[PDB]
Amino acid sequence: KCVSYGVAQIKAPALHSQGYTGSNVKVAVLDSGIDSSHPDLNVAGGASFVPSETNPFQDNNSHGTHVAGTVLAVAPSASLYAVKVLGADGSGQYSWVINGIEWAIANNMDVINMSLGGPSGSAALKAAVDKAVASGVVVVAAAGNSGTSGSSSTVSYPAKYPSVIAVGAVDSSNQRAPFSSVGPELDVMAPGVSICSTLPGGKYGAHSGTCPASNHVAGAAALILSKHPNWTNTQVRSSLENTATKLGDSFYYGKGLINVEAAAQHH
Ligand SMILES: [Cl-]
Ligand code: NA
Ligand code: NA
Repeated sequence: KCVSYGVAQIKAPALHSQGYTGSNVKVAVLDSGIDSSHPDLNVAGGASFVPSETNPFQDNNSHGTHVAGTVLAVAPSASLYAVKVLGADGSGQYSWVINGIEWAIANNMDVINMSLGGPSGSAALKAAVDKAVASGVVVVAAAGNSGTSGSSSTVSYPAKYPSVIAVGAVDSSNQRAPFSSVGPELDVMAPGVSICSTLPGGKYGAHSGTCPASNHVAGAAALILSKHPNWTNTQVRSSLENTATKLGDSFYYGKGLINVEAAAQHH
């Protein structure tokens, strides 16, 4: 298949070898669904809020299935939930996403991954992610793939909301990917170039984006909570941000590349 490096790059193998693989951590993938038929994917539960696509365990896009593979690669023992808020074409309404956030809160998810976003949000979308973080959920989002706009932030919503961890993409050499959105909202980087993960119908394929980068961070959160089940979302986020491997300027790199090994020992 594609060969990939991302799991090693964030130093997840260190935690796996100590017995920390994300067991009893609930991770909600708010995406195009998850193909649970994939032999490498073990999905704990699901809900679809896409009214024309009723099966959250069928992914007609393939984006949600790629997210799942990357999260389970980082946190093999995580309980993954398929929250379908995006259709086949990869687009959804903000009300579908809000319904998936509400579902994640109600069902005691530890982590939300939103591998999505647009250039504008809404009060109702901000209320939803703010409410999830108030409830103690770790919320992670792709920073966006809008490159640079001189002085302007190009970070998408929901990542642009202070409550949400905003993740940009680096390559295997820790260089910012030219597509990775920029701005003071940027928190951390993770592997986002040619990420090999699961695709529907038992396949594998590489994808580049801030979405695969956010998937590494959602996984890292689950590893941390499988060592520190007592930690608040506040402590989880602070551990990832404060032990990041410093790279370039924060506008481009935030705090740098997540190091889940370091994060799992933060004091
Ligand atoms: Cl369907
Ligand atoms: Na399966
Ligand atoms: Na944010």
